[PDB]
Amino acid sequence: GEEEYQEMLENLREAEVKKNA
Amino acid sequence: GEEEYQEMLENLREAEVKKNA
Ligand SMILES: [Ca+2]
Ligand SMILES: [Ca+2]
Ligand SMILES: [Ca+2]
Ligand SMILES: [Ca+2]
Repeated sequence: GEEEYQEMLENLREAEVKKNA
Repeated sequence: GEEEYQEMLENLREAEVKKNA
């Protein structure tokens, strides 16, 4: 549902932070 | 690349809109 979608977005956000580090 | 990451996010968003509908 919607919170599983938000959790996916947070995993992606974390990955991007690491990419950009 | 950044914009390719944003376009991916946009596809993910369009698919969640449909699911939530
Ligand atoms: Ca949560
Ligand atoms: Ca969380
Ligand atoms: Ca986190
Ligand atoms: Ca674009």
